[PDB]
Amino acid sequence: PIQQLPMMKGMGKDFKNADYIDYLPVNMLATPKEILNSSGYLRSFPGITKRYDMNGVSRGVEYNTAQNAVYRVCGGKLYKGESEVGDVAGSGRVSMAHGRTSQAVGVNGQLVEYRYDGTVKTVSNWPADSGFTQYELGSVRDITRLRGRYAWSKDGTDSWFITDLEDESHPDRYSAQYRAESQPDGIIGIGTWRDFIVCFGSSTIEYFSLTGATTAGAALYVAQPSLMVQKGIAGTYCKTPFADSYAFISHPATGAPSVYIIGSGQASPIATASIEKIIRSYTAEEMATGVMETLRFDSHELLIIHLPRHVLVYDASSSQNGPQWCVLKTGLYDDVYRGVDFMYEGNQITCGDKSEAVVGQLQFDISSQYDKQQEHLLFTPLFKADNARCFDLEVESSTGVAQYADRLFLSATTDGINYGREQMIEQNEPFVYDKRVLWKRVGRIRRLIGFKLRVITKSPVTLSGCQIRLE
Amino acid sequence: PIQQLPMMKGMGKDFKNADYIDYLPVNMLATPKEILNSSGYLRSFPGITKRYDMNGVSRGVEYNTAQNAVYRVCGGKLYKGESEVGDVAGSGRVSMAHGRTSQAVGVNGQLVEYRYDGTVKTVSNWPADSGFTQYELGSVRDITRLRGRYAWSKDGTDSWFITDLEDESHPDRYSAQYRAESQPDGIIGIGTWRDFIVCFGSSTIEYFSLTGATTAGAALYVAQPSLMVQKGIAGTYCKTPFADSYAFISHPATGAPSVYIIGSGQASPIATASIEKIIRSYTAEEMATGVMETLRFDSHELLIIHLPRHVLVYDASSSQNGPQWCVLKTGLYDDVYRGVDFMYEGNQITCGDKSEAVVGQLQFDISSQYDKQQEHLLFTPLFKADNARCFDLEVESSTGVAQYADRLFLSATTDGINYGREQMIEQNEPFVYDKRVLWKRVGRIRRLIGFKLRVITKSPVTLSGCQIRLE
Amino acid sequence: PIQQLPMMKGMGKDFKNADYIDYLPVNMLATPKEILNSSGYLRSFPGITKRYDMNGVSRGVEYNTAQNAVYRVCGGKLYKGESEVGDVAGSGRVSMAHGRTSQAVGVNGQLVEYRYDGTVKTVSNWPADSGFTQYELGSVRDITRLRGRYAWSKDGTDSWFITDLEDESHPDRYSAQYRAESQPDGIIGIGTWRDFIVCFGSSTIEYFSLTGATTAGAALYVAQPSLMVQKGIAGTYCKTPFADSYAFISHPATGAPSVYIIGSGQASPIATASIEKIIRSYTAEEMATGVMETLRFDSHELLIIHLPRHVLVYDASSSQNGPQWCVLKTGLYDDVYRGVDFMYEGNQITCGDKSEAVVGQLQFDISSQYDKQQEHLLFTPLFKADNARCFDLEVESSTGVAQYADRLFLSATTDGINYGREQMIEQNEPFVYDKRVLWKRVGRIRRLIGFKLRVITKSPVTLSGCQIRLE
Amino acid sequence: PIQQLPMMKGMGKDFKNADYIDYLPVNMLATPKEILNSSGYLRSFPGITKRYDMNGVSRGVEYNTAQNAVYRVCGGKLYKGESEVGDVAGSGRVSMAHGRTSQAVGVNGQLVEYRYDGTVKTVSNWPADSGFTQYELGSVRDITRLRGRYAWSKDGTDSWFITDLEDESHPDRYSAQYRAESQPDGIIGIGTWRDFIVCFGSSTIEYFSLTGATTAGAALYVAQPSLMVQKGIAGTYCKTPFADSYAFISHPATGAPSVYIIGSGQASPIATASIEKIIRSYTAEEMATGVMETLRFDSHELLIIHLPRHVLVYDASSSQNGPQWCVLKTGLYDDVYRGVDFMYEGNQITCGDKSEAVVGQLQFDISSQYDKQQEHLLFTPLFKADNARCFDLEVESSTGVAQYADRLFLSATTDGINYGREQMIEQNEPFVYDKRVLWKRVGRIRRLIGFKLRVITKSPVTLSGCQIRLE
Repeated sequence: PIQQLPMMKGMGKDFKNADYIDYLPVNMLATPKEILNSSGYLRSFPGITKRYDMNGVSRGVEYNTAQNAVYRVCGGKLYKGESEVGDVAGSGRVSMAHGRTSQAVGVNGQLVEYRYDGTVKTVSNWPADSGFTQYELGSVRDITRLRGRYAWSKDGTDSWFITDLEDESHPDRYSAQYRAESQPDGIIGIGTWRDFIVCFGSSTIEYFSLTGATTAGAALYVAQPSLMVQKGIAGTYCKTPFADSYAFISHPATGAPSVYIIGSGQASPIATASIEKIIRSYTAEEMATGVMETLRFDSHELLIIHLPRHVLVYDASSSQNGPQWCVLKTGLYDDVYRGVDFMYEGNQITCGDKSEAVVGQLQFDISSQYDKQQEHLLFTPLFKADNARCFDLEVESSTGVAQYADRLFLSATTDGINYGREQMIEQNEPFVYDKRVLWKRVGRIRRLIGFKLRVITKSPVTLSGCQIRLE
Repeated sequence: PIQQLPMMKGMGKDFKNADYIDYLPVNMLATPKEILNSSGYLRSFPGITKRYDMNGVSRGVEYNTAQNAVYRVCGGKLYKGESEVGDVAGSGRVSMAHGRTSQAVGVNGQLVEYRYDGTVKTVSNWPADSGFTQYELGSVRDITRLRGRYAWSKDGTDSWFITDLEDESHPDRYSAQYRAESQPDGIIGIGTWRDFIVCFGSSTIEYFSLTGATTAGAALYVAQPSLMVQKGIAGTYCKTPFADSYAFISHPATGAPSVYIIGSGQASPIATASIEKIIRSYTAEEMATGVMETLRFDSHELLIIHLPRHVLVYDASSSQNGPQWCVLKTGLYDDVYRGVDFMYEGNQITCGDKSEAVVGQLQFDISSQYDKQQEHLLFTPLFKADNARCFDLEVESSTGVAQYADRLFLSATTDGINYGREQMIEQNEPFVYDKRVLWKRVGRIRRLIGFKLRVITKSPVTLSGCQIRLE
Repeated sequence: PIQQLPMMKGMGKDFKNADYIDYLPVNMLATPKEILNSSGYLRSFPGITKRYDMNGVSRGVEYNTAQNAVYRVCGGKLYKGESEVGDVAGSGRVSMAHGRTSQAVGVNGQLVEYRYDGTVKTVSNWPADSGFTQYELGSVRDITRLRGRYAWSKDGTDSWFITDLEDESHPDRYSAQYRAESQPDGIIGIGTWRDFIVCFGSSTIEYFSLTGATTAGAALYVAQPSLMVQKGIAGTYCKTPFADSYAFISHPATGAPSVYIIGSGQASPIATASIEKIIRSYTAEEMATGVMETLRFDSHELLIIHLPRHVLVYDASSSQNGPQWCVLKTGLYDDVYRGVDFMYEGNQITCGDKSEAVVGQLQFDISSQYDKQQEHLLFTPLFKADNARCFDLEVESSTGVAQYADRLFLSATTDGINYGREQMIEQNEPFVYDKRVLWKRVGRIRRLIGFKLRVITKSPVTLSGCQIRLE
Repeated sequence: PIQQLPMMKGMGKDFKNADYIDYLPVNMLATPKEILNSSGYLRSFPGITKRYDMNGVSRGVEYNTAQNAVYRVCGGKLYKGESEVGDVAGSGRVSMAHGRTSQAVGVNGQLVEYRYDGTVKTVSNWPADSGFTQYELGSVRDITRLRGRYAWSKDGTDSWFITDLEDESHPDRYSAQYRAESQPDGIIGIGTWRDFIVCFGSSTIEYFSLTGATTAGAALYVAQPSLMVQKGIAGTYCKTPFADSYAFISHPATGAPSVYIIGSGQASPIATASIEKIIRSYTAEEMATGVMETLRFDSHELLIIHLPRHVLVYDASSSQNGPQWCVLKTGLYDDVYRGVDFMYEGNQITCGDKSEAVVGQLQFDISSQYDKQQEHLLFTPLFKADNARCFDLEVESSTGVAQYADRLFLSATTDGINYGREQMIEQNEPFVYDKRVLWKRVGRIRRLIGFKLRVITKSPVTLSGCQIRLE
């Protein structure tokens, strides 16, 4: 009796409250693909190699379509590709946008626009000598671009302003200010969906479209409430354009936070119970500091969430059985993944660094992050096999590329929390394309059994078809 | 052969009229998840531990997003989070709402607005010195906030008034009064769905939307009869926003009451026959005093209904086989649950109280309510097993987190009403994570059998995979 | 135990990064059709036979529906059918359009019209002697014709222009210039979908429809934000009208490139993981030069993509079990397919070339390309058949038509990368319609096996129903 | 083992290029009906009996609904029923339409209207004396009727004209000219769908609807952009209203030709690979002259296509397993079918002729065509049954009506191209209604086998339930 044991998502116990949680694979992505008796394998997340040296840590990224180039806010500078372009003050995540003639950064309550010629302007109210209207331009929270205009949200005042058409450095001459107003308050995030300006408050999401009215003083944008979503975002960067709408993290004004994808007037959950427990473990502070990103490679459509202790990745392409949430980490003791600000340009994916003044290029035939080996985990769900002796635990591993004959630590838990001794069995060998990763004699299963299957490598780990002989 | 006994929802006979009623789990919530040969388990409701001491029993709660904090009315005082920020009259349940400028409370037929600057105002007619209209303001029943306007309902006269845009303490200058008028009577409750003011009468629910009219005296709301729901609500607090619309308890004006949810112009019942009987056991009084509310955590989307003698919790996330109701109680003798007015703030769910001037914070590690142990029940449906001779009653109980090796009273019934002897079996023990809760020799089924499985603990109870060996 | 081995798509490993990839048939198209316990066969791509001598390598092709002919810009000359009708500058791929009065070619930023009466004009601004507007006509990127207007995109400036209705040599008198305006940049290509002008930038695709305005100065086209797709195309020639919309290769401005088909406001991916890896192997240069075409014959709806080192054909009529991709090549050492710019005229399909000044006509009873024998490759997915001996490896081939008894090399791999001994079996014989191609004794699968099944011929190859006896 | 062999569609090989092709039944229609263990039978196409003697071969047919009679243009005269009502000069197929006052024929580039009072008029420009508009009424290609107006096209110009409402012999006084205009060219055919004038060009099909405008000079018809099909037609007679939309043969401008049905802005292919190969067997000419028509009898929904060498019938009522194409022919040696221009009147279906100056009436109780015996084929798909030793080939035939005991040539192929020895089994008998057509001993299958089952009679042939015994 040969039984296949899935490894795309484990199952275990929480020793702090005795609940049943899922074990998420670490540094691995599930690729659904019929290889041999498997219908899907697991691939190690690609490794990072140093590419450029920047001024400091990474603070923002954006693919400027106008110049067809990637802009990075790394430290106290601003970069077009490799070359520095300007100086940016501040010490954290800064919003980014770009238009026909400039690249704008929202930072320090300011909208600072670096023009391609070399001059740096700042958004300010029109000079008083003009007869043009004046507004209380407070602190800039989030900026975005639509139809040749910069749209930015005032810090916690439910109001957003659009810049002038023929002067991006000043608001519109006559009508520039708009209110969401279908709510008590909140303007935490701003973005552009398709042709609507989307304003994510707390417990509300609003859509604004152009009126087309040309008379002076008339409002150009009109709120569309037929698209109103009754849920807000946790922080300014807890929003992202994922598939055809926005994936966001919900705000505690509407119950426990979760991860959602905007539909058509409604938001649908993406998080699982374990993911929601992970999110609830954070406070509203350090919940508001979370970041969200996307990648697209090898038909992998990944959405990443960075939180001060966990980097979670949700693969939209491998969730036919339910959401497939994996974890990313650096080192061997659950540190936070250093990669952040992933942008694909040319034919390479590049990322910033959370701790060092470098920029890496996410190479594929390795698994080490900046020449440092990493740790991969693959947990098997618990199952009841009372009084069953087990033998011949096999895993089909794609071998051949390795700088060393890397081993694997196999161990088995009998309660879901506590694991037994780790046996070392080789799973890769340099230029050996047939390896047969196998353990002959596993023990007897008293009540429960689950397997850990840990790997430490500098090389890619491809694993599929974990099978067991239960007799 | 082995047979798996469901525990989420049992069967029994009601001896008042010899009917077939349902037995609902007490203090247990059904969490649907494939653990091992189970596809779902049952977990104790999180315990309540003391957080704050207040002036009296809770009377109303809201999440002021303008001040991003939980506002609570305990006793005669008003609290913004923890600190007292006002005083409230009366002793019954009060309505709550909030806006940019103030936090409004509906109490004693008045709309009392506590402004954030420290001034307490009350909604009243404009002074006769104005050139503005005088409306016949009656007693305020329910209030809501929308688009920077407080909308309140006159007492039992079908009429509802909206406040003025720039003076919130007075009705609108020219058009502040509106009527349902597709009805003989009823303004029992008022709410805001998406941007529609929703007026719940008895035997009707009406939707009003902003007209956009600008001329003086023109109506600022128009009824949308395409969305009318032909069913009312029993009391003023017999409705809450559940999924994307409201869930309410229907009025005796449209047949026997039960729990409904607005669809799109229609209502779909949620209560099963047993919940319907429980509701029918109350008069129109003690039903108009019911208080509904919502809660959400770990994907659990609970709708909680407090009546004078019951607390019924409907889990929408685990209703794949039909509506899943459970009973919440305090003590060992079906005394009504003490927690009330749950709101999620920061990263914790805080709840008021019904009998003492305390506020608790819903700890998940424990199951005791203010250091008091609680009785948990789990009934198994009756089945016909003539001459079966059962053996090996097993339950997979998640153990490990406990303060004492708490036991479990297992008992069996043969007619569905009276239960036999209770045997104590250790269902848990501190710091052991492999227990095998099991009773070897169950009796012989003559005609019918059912099981009770009662637990009294200060620690969480997690039960799954109930099975028997029927031979 | 007779087992059937699918041929339409094999499986192997990429030894560079040790990841599982698909193996696609070389010069073989899968036709789904019930034949003999198979339901589908594999037929070689039609051969190319000399038709015409042209000026040089082909640069563009179109079907003049006005003249009911085929216009081919080969080398520096322009040919209507076989006879030269004009002279063309430049050396790269040129845009082509045609109308009731002329045939326009976009080349070197110019819109040169060759009219049917023997006159050559160039699109240019109106003479200043008139009062008609002078636009900033820059460099023409890509051109099209719709509703009696030549519309062309200005290179690198997000703007496009339409010619006048009464003189195709000049832009419109008053309203000739339009802008996408929903994007910081990108005007990579233009086209006509049904009656909309489609503008493909990077990260956006916009649709314009005629307003019907009559007065001067009013815009004659308005955008359609309802039909806009949030995805750009990589290159100017990376789009082709496939089924009822355009299939295109996306832009690095939206992540990794891949092949899409437009639906209604969204693009449905068509490439698989192996195709995406193949595309990513190129850079933005050598990606912006990929040329896409559409063929149609014998219920085959092919989409052909020419890249510097890959000619990938997607068969939309045989993609029931997932996308069906194959590869076309010339020679025996993975050189690129030489045919390009396929067009159906009369009852024959003609093709240009990439290396010689020739034009061929795609005969159906040969597989040779210009009297040169070609290499045809099939593949079988790896399967795990431990300790199993293979016998009677039989393949069904429709023989009879050949000028030689062509042989077939059969070989097997045990790891997916390195293939072993190649045995030659006579797979065809002239004027013999019953051959029974099979290999009696195959070896013993220790762990894995996969078969190569390579054919070199100057005659058509048909194969289906590969089966083994596994015992 | 008794195996049932389908007969409605065989399989074989094409010895020209060794490709698998369908074998379509000849002179046989597949009627889906549960007879007995068969669920469908095959009935010979009804024979033609002489009805009338006319001037020459038929050049047109129509059902004048105003006159309630069939108008046939045969030879050099126009016939109403069996009577002569005018002269038409020409040789090719003519277009026909009719109205309250006339029967119009498009012939020799002229719209000749034969009025029911006996006067022959011709559509031409208004006499110059009146102030009405003068148009460039060139040659006439396709004509039709709508709302009492004759609509015809101009040869190879994209323009088409409607006649005046009151004087049909002249175009409309003020607005009579319109253009398809959404295409470089193509006005190949005209027709009327429901209230829309349909213009089928090459590469586009356009729909025009009445505006109802009243002021002089205002356009009466406006294009409908939502109903446009991006597919052309090959010839002017390669279209016909089939069920509720148009059936047509595509043009070379949009790929290889195939048979399509108009949906809603899209065309759904109806031809198979074999039919498409047959279609490209012809040139652009010899396909421009194909004539499509429709037949409706016995719940049979036939779409008939006449070409120089084929007559293909697609039955839409018997296409539950894909398209059901069959072939009609005259004589015994693939001579093309002689019947043409079918029209049902009274209780009889009447057809003209392709070679003779006669008209027949499709008698159902015979299969002879003008008292000439006809040949019916019924091929069976190839199947592999290596070493089968088949016996007991039984065909269920409905006998009884015949003038002679017509026999049956049964033969078997072993390679799909070449058929072997033919045996004569007596298939019918006069007034014997219970026959059991059966052949006891059939051979031993080496690799492949298929059957021919050819019949030559003058009486109807009904064959169903072909079964064999394999052992």
